Amino acid sequence: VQLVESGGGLAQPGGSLRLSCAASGSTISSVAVGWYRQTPGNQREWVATSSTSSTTATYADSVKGRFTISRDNAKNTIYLQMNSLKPEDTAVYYCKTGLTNWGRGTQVTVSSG
Amino acid sequence: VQLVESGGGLAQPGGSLRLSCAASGSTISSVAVGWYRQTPGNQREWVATSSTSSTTATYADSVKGRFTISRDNAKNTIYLQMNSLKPEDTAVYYCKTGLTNWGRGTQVTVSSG
Repeated sequence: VQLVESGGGLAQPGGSLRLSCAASGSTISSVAVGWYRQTPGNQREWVATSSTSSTTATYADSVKGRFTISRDNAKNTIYLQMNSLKPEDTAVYYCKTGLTNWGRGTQVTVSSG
Repeated sequence: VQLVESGGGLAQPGGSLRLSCAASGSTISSVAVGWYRQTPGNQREWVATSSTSSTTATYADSVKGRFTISRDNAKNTIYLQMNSLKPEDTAVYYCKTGLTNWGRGTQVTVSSG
């Protein structure tokens, strides 16, 4: 089971972006998948964890009410919907489970230009 | 402020569908938006309510862990992501706030063919 991030890009403050975490090798319908983020020279952080059958999704304090994790089982993909973007959301975003690599991640840049 | 539903269609059991609720006339970034559903000759039901700034999203018992509401503020749109579809999810789905009409709704058909 491997996970590939995409969908990151440039946004303005207040903007929206949806990140994708595409699974291969197995199905992620039943497993908790985490989103994490990091800026160079700073600590990696937890962002959110998807629901399971026995658990609801959870979110880091700084993103509560702004981000939403969702799944598309048919596409074997986990999303991170981002809204109300802030310059401090600028980071490389990674999806992972305890059994996967961190991955290449996807870069998000929230900028005034 | 008016809301238009789309994205409904045919799915197999276990399938996935994402419904869209597109707003016009105003922005829905700060307001709670509900999803509801109904089959002909049966009672309309509540399905889920979106988050606000002071409230987390909530879900009806029969859809918990299977559906997820999310927003795209840039598109002024609310989604209902559906997974693990069941024949009983067959219904016309409506989005609404206390200040809108029910709308034309969008039909979802979960079928064996």
